[PDB]
Amino acid sequence: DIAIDLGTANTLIYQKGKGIVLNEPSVVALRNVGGRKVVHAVGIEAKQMLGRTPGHMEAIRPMRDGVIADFEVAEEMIKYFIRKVHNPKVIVCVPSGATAVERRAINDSCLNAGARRVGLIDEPMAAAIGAGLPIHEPTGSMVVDIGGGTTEVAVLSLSGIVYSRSVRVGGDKMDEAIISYMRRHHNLLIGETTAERIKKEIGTARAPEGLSIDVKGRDLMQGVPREVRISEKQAADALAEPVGQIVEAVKVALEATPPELASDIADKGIMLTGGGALLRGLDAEIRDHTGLPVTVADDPLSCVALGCGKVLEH
Ligand SMILES: Nc1ncnc2c1ncn2[C@@H]1O[C@H](COP(=O)(O)OP(=O)(O)NP(=O)(O)O)[C@@H](O)[C@H]1O
Ligand SMILES: [Mg+2]
Repeated sequence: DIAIDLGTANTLIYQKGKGIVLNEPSVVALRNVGGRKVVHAVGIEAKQMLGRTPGHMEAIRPMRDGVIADFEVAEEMIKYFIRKVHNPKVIVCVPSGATAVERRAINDSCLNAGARRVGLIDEPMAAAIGAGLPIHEPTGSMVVDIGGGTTEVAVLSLSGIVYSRSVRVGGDKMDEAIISYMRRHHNLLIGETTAERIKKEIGTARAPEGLSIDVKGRDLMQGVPREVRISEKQAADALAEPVGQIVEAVKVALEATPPELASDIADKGIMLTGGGALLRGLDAEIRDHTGLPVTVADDPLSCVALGCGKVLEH
């Protein structure tokens, strides 16, 4: 009786008639204890451990690039979360491009985690539903859902997918571009938590030098902590490659769209969902390159889960 948005960054569970009852980082901490590995923390508590664990301890993200990588740890993650909210029927989101291998792994791990039955829903369909798009109508709707692992672009109509594609670019690749930028341009080593803070605070899809923030890491030359100031322009330059990928995926989708649906999209524009939809200026950038209106869904982190939930209610 539940819907699971199983994401690289965040897992949400919608329960029938209750709405979203769990919203937690997709993180599992394991603790070494006599050669054996026990689950130590899952969720919010484990996320705060990333880049900060002592020797006996490991913080893991078992979902990468939109799909299950480490199946044993993902199963423990799903079990933990399903237990926390309580045999149910489950529907789970999956990237539209997920291969047959990747889909069977979600299915098996949910079955292994407790599910009686499992249905898979394509992420951009869920995202569109949850962002309030009229996906059941004979009209073209286009959604772009930018997560931590993948960016999903789709055109939907009549309760189905007209076009869809998953590209392996999103928030994680953005963080990695920022880490690489700090190393190459400032000879400073920063971690994933600092990179994500940069991205959220001054990260943007188009150069303005603009605002700035101070971050800390390890100075590579001196081997001591050092504080560096980074500007919106530098963050813009670091993010230019992944942002350009997302934009090209949108253009590719538009070229594949049947002309009457293209006509519909010209009116309605494009809807952005997912945590990556909050990247400053991403809406304007897509607008510039396509000619179309671009709207950011309200609370885009939760569109997929609300979409899966509405399916549960019908
Ligand atoms: N304000 C922000 N600006 C830029 N990026 C953001 C912002 N807020 C969150 N993010 C990113 O959004 C991502 C999380 O979004 P989310 O939609 O939950 O992805 P997901 O479902 O967990 N991953 P996926 O499996 O690829 O769909 C992370 O990479 C965040 O860093
Ligand atoms: Mg997602």
